[PDB]
Amino acid sequence: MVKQIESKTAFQEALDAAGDKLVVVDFSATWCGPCKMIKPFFHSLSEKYSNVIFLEVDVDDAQDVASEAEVKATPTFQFFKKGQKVGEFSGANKEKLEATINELV
Repeated sequence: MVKQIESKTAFQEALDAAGDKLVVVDFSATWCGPCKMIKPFFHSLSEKYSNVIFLEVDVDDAQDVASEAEVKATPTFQFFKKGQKVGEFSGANKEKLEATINELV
């Protein structure tokens, strides 16, 4: 499924609510163009892998999560689990999402 994080509040509750399932967060500028251009891939796995939780954080609406996350290079994909960052990588490599997702799958 998917969950829009509007504030750090939903961020914490989203990780604890995820349970022990994989949790990949995507930090991109929804207002940007070439950045949101990689949404038919990451946000698209929602239909291919229904057993994966994808979080969509807007570095413009939730600047609180972007600041605490120290994300100064978008797009960025972080891998959280049980509420612990266990993997991360920045770059427009949508193909990498598969190799990485199959890592903690």
